[PDB]
Amino acid sequence: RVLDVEVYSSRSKVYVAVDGTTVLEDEAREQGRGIHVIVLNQATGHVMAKRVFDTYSPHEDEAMVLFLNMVAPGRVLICTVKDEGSFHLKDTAKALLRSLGSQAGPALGWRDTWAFVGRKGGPVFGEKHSKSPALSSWGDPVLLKTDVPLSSAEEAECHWADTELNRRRRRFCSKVEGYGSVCSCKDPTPIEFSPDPLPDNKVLNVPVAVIAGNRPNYLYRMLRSLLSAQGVSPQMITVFIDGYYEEPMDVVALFGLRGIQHTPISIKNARVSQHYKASLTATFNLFPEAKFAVVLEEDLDIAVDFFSFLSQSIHLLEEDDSLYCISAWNDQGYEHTAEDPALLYRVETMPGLGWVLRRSLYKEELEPKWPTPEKLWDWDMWMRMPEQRRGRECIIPDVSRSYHFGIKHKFNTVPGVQLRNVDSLKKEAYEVEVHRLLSEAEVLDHSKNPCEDSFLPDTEGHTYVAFIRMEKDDDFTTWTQLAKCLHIWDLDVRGNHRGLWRLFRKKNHFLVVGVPASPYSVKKPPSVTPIFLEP
Repeated sequence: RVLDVEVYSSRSKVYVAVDGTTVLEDEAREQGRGIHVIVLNQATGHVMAKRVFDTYSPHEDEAMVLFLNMVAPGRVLICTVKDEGSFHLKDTAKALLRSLGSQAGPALGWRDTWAFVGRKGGPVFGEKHSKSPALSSWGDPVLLKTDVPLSSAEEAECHWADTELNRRRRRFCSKVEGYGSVCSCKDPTPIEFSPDPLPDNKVLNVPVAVIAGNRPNYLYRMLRSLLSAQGVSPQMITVFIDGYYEEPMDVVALFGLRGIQHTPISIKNARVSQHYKASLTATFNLFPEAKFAVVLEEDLDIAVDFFSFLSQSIHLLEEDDSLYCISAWNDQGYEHTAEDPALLYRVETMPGLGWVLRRSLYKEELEPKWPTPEKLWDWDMWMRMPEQRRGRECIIPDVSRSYHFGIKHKFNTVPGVQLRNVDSLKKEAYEVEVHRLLSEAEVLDHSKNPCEDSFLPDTEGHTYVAFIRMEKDDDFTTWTQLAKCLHIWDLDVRGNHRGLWRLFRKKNHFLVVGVPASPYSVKKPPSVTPIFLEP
């Protein structure tokens, strides 16, 4: 029939009511400033999104404009100001509100109150406004009460061909708003992907555990890239959500994936750690014959050859018990220090960020001693500790096959890279390969300054070696400072194998050895005195 809509704009309180149900109320004293936005379905009046943009603060207006362009035309838009929404409201945002039929939106001023109910693409249903009389005053509070007539059930839905991909789309698009082209009537965005297959895929029956919280926009972005990776089996993917939030799971449903909701046992990083334990146990129970599990976080972009990389390297894990894991992530692999998308390293850490867990390691070693919910310990910090890692290493690529967007790291886009010399990553073979690399490496002059380009001969394709001061296995004094000035990862030590770091500078491979601590101190000529840097 007709919706009776109330929208209240005020210095200290904002609310919206639909047919007597208050679907928004905010009186918080330090939160909720700015332009609140509620989007209704124009045939039922259910809310499909709630937002608030603090346009008193810089750049929040751009986020508002963006969200609004992602709302399908036809939906009821509801705007109400709390306290102040004009100071950083730029002209682009004012222009869009004008385009939606608002007259007082585009002229909004300091501490004005403003309430608006309009359908995207006209007409407007109602508007109220109060101008502040003084810089130290607010506009009078303002209550807009208006009827919005409901659309037919048919005029509110896109009419797509009844492919039942499009049923999944419609189930999503009639509930959730703000996702843009995935719900556009003409030219909808694919929610199904045809990634090139992966011949002889040794990762085919390995479950993918997607670790998710309450950031459905992140999940949406990650899932698309995962499902675009050559070699994905969608039915092997399980999205584990820590909590019963609907919108993350509607996103799971949109792609037709399996999702598990989990009651959080809190708090802080203890809550995250217990979610990981719950998810890894569930993964191995859902797949009782699985020998490994891929662990992915919702804030990663998955490289197109992610499963190609895993498939070529997985046999290292089953064949070499001194390996802890395979990770897609190279902590030191920035765009200027990574180059070869086919090169692999061994590192004495556990990088996470797209990694492979051996079942036996989890069921036999890690699960029985997993930190109890009382410990505020990071799960990954805990697995890197000595009694968990027990000396083992992880396989990483020089060019990462994941990208962390969770808010300049090198991210591989080349399809189907054949990895070079995989079997020389086994424990003994890698040592031979390290020796063979240093016997061929051109020692640099160490009277130069390592932090500046002139330290390496302007060339490409060469492999160079430097030696730095490392008195004990604990002693990363020079390395840490070197890392800073090479503008690489610097905060904790990553990238070391028995006192060797491997990198690239100016497209030359660049070995670093800490002497005398490293067993590779042997390959240093006596003429050379190791470099030393200090804060």
